[PDB]
Amino acid sequence: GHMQKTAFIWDLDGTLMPGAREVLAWADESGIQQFIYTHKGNNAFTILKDLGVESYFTEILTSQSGFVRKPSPEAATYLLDKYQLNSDNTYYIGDRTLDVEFAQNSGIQSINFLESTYEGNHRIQALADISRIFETK
Repeated sequence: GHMQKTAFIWDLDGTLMPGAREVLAWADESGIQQFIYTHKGNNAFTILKDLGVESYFTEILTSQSGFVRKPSPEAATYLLDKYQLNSDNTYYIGDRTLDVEFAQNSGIQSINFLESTYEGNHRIQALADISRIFETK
């Protein structure tokens, strides 16, 4: 509960997703702004519609976006000014070391299943640890 201006970011590469509709629903009512970025095309929107979860993400960037390759802080600096968000209160949801290289560059946080030696990266073991993070100081 409560939840300040906080933002969430997903991908469409493996991270409809048996276990995610929990966290999606929690985050949605919590007034977090979810987003996506992936290399996948304008079909991302259509797949999201198909699966019934399109509205669970404020904006879904795609190959259309044209933004730089990882590390690409460009794409997060967009996401901030889109709705006046805070990098330090945006929590990406990754699986990789690379999912923390760009995080550092942007000055944004990550919630990733492995440590990557960064003061903004939270280790986890399942998607349901996301809700715990905001529930234990």
